[PDB]
Amino acid sequence: ASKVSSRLLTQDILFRKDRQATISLPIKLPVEDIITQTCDKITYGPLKFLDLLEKETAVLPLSTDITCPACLGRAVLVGKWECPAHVAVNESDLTVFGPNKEEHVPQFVTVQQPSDGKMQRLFFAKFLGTEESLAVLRVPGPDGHLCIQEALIHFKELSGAGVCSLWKANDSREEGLEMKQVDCLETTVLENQTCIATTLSKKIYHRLYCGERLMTGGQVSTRVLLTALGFYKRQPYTFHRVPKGMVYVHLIDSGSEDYMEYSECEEVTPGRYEDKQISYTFYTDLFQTADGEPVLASVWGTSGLKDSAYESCAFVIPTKGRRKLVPRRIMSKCYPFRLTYHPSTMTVRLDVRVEKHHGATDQGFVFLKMESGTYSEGREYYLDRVLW
Ligand SMILES: *[C@@H]1O[C@H](CO)[C@@H](O[C@@H]2O[C@H](CO)[C@@H](O)[C@H](O)[C@H]2NC(C)=O)[C@H](O)[C@H]1NC(C)=O
Repeated sequence: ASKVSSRLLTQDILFRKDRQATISLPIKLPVEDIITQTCDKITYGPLKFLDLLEKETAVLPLSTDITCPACLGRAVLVGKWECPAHVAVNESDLTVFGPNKEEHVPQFVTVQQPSDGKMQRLFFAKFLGTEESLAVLRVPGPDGHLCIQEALIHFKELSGAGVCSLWKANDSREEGLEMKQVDCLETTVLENQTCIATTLSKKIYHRLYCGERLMTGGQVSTRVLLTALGFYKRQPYTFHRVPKGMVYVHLIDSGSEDYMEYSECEEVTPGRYEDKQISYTFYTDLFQTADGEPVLASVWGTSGLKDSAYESCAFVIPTKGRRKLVPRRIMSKCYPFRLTYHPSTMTVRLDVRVEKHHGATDQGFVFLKMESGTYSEGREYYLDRVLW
């Protein structure tokens, strides 16, 4: 425990007053108020730039953590702009891009920070993409990076959960995000293709289960992004859907990880069937780690069959105060899932609503993650019923 780096990414689970609150565009609130009102969880990290294709470049994940890789979500990037006196960079020198949004000068606003009353210059952009998507910031010169004090990413998951990240220049967590240019190994697909490896390291004790068999665990969650930056090759006299300006493409890992190292899971996870639903229970000490702070529960599933029909819900579970240990649903209704906790026995119960048929052509999948600031538990469930 003592030997783990103290300079990695960390996260807080938050307890917002109004779980129906949303970000309004154009931005009219300071960053901290946006977080207060619309974030259910926040990850802290360092804002870093590399000199790439002749500008200072930052590459940020829309979500640092794995919950639902294929699920679509909406992200809002909000950055603080304040150039030192000696640096001569215009707001128009900053561009950003991300999924669903071409390279562009972001929209700028001025807001008043009610805390200290000070004025603040912010820029923002809205993206639509999966969890694995990226936001890329570009600014020129050697001093351009000094104008961006911090960047907030608010990722609204399919569940409605607000999963946020705050990247500050000179954040203490300097080992939490590392970026380095690497040689491109596969055949080029972009003009002026430039490959970057981004290693995300978070100090959090994570465990992954299938039912109640432990698949993997550790003190540090590590994720490596391999990203190609460059420009789409545009054929003469041809309309292309791909936008102009700089883009990115995801690259595959060098060593294929298309195997299951942990093959000891049952093909159908043990549970209690009631024909109307399957119920799973397990013991956890998670709520004893919470440090008086909430636990965030994210659950999603897919019946298989469908190419990309995902069901997702999220719950905030405070561990002190009114109705403590009672899950608060983040969106209005969660039809597929019910989550309940029995403090006396320290037992969670997950109910999965399912349809009638049961004995053929079924490959349902459910993932439940429950996390505090310092612990996370993921649990995979393999169904032989079709999910509602
Ligand atoms: C690689 O270097 C530069 C990249 O800056 C390429 O020139 C253009 O750069 C501007 C931005 O400064 C981009 O808007 C253009 O997209 C770049 N040109 C093209 C065709 O993409 C330069 O052309 C590239 N050099 C080589 C040999 O390909």
